Amino acid sequence: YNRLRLQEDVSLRLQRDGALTVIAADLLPLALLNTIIRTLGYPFSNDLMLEARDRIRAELPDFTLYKISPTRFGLLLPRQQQEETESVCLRLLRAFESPVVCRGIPIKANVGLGVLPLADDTLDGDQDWLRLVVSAADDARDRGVGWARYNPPLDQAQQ
Repeated sequence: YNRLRLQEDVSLRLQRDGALTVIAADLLPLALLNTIIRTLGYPFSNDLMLEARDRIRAELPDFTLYKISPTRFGLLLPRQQQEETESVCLRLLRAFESPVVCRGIPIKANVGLGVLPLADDTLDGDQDWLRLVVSAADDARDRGVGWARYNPPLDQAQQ
């Protein structure tokens, strides 16, 4: 499933369940991916992301894995399993502690995890929320934390 499919499925689940959480797993900065492409070739970079995909699929078999960008994957956690958010993040962090090996070369991926709880009450499914979870994934990497939750100010005093 691609980016559009994720947006569509999120819209459908929100209307039906009222809430859900999206997790964005950013394997590496686009710039670093580009360094890999120039240094080892584009085919190598594709194999690397395919290997990353297989590892996530192996760790979370009961989860539908979406492809957001060339370096990002998305997971949709239904309202019923939002209580598993942190556990999923911890499992992904543990899974990527070891280098991803492709074509005999190990590549250490420092996965950035963005966490975005969405609510139907504010029509989140109709909004372009992708940018928010992606920014959160970058924020997790910048802060060096396990995962970063979308946490905007709730009022002017907090803004």
